[PDB]
Amino acid sequence: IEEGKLVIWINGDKGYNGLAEVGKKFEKDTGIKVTVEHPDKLEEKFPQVAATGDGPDIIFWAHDRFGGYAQSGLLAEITPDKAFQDKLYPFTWDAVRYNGKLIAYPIAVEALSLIYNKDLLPNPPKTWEEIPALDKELKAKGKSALMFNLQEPYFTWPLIAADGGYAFKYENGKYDIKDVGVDNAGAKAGLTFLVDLIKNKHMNADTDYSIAEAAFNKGETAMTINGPWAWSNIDTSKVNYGVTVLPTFKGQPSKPFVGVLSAGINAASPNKELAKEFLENYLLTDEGLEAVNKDKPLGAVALKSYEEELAKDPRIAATMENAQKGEIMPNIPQMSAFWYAVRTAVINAASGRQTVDEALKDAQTNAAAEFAIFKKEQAMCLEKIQRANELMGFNDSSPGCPGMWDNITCWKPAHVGEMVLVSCPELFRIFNPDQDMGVVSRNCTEDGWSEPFPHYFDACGFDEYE
Ligand SMILES: OC[C@H]1O[C@H](O[C@H]2[C@H](O)[C@@H](O)[C@@H](O)O[C@@H]2CO)[C@H](O)[C@@H](O)[C@@H]1O
Repeated sequence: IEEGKLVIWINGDKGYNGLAEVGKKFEKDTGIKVTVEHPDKLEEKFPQVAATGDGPDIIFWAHDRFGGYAQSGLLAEITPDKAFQDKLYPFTWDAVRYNGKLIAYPIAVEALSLIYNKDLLPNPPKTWEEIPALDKELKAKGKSALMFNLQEPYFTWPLIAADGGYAFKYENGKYDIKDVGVDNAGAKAGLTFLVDLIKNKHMNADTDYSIAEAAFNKGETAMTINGPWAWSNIDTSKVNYGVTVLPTFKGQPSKPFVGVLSAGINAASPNKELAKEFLENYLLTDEGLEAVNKDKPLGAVALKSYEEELAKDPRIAATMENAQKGEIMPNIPQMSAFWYAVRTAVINAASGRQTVDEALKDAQTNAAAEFAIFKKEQAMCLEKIQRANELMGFNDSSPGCPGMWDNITCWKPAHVGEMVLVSCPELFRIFNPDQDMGVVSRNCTEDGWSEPFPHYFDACGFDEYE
């Protein structure tokens, strides 16, 4: 944003108040102010606003998004000295290395665990297969066995990958974009098992993060699946909780993705030197990380000295046990297509819009082949919005709802009270050869843009011509 000031974005689930405390120490010593914000959907927001030169100076996200940011050139190469590099674990530096260059500072290693209420379930299940019978028993006490976020595929991935699902195949040191493991026997069985839990009313398809959290933290469900950041709210709730290895599926460990929370510096920030100093000399210290960790736990931190200090925490131990059974996320630019593909597949199979076999058949192609469409359409969208904003100027107009790219298609700026129609985008043709007949709308209201009507898959994904 502005010279002589640091703006930082970080997810609203993380220790942002803790990070702001490090910010306050920074400005006390340097005179240079630090504002920490937690925009919704910042990982997508970032490439849009950072592409126009207006991001934060620093963005925090798991490392999987950073190769895409790097490729788009939205990230400054970082310059830590040999002394500093030695203070963090090699494995965490690898997570932020892209085409041979370091593109962010690693902060902490995250993996999902099984979090369970010890009073409801003193001996938690070792197997996913045991869960339906546990739920039946608990429901007779007005309690349920398990609730977790079903809207974000990050949370369902451990079960999909358990019996052999994978994202991109890694062989001979590189990811093969064409070899996507979301549609093999293991992945199918995993997603089928999830869909059966919903069918049998052990879970509801619409369950999201805040719903699952609220249910666990009020003592209503015996288990959830969540990361280290969630432990602080559970502490506040006084639930007697344990954090443990995820259940097995078909005898195999669940295989969560491992993320390294990382901090990248905007390539357009004028304050790259200030950004460096904050990250290297304030945040990545025992004291900086303690401040953040005490707000919302980070997991296993990248800084060796502090990771050693924390290592006996049994909840971190469980985290590390689940991470060892899991796999590091790729950081390749195509991970954005992978996550689109699998989120679509899980939401569709869970809601009955597609069968599991069709959902996954399509996701395998979409993970491999959709990124180029996304990139083309995103770039065309930014151009259309620029043109539209210019014409609003020429017409003495102002946008009721701003022009935006929503990862699927382009919405021109609109007046309050105006509906906008767009053609179904080419993206949906894999589902529907007649997607070119489809139309999707949004309404520009006093409360901003409405959600798409119909929902995108309903509008665009079912072949409407037999
Ligand atoms: O569900 C897809 C989503 O998964 C990961 O995001 C995680 C993030 O890594 C965690 O730190 C925590 O914030 O929860 C997120 C899931 O809601 C990937 O990092 C992300 O790029 C992907 O879209």
